[PDB]
Amino acid sequence: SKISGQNTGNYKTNIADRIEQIFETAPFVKIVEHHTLMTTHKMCANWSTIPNFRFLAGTYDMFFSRIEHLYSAIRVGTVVTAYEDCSGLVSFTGFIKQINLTAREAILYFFHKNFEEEIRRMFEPGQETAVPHSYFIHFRSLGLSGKSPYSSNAVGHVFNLIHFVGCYMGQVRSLNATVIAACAPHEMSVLGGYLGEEFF
RNA sequence: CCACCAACCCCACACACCCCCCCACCCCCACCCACCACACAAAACCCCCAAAACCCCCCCAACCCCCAAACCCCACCAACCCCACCAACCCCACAAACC
Repeated sequence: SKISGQNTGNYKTNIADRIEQIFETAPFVKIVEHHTLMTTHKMCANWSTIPNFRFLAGTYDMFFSRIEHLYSAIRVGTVVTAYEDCSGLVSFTGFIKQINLTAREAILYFFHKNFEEEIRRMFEPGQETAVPHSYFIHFRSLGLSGKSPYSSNAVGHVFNLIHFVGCYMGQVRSLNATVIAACAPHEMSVLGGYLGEEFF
């Protein structure tokens, strides 16, 4: 339900067939034959909106991350809950690692007024970003979340700069990320051009 | 592959004349959350038992050379334009003609 969107399809069926293979092979037993998962998804396409269902996937995902189990492969369904709605923050950490700079050093290269509100929003203290296993990685799936201040849209200026730099460096992930249109993409693309020129 | 007289735009009722228009309108934009057609982990050469590695090898050998006599896919003779009936020739001509 989460991966529902335009032009997917063959990708969604491939994920479904892979999911069926995991669960029809040991330690799992074949109970649904083939293509049943796709037909139930067609009737359960928006089931991701339902809060308790999302809450339960987040719960299972947290347990399987810390504790190895025989049926830990159930996590294939729940992997998406991890760091949900925090693409802005995750994009920032990867940008740091790809560029080979420290978080601080990178923000020095962010030469624009718009970034300030966003940098303050995403680095707000009190959130266990550094802790390896914490409620933070699944906070969006579980309660106490609201709208995530780490979503690509909330940190749009920074997100666009990161990925314009990535496109300059040819990273396929950035080429396929969806640009935040509201957050001044043209100016960001220019700054991204200079930064990418420096780092490529 | 000119020609019926005559007329000689495959012009022309009037009104007309964007294959414009009801209004509000006017991204084939927009629920939210989102936003790599990323992702279980472990891990990632569609690498790997060893012993090995010319899709090399019995030997004799090694022109898909050889009976011999031979060797133009030459030769009876007469010949030798895939010339020739003569009359002779524009696949010219009744006359009147000849977009």
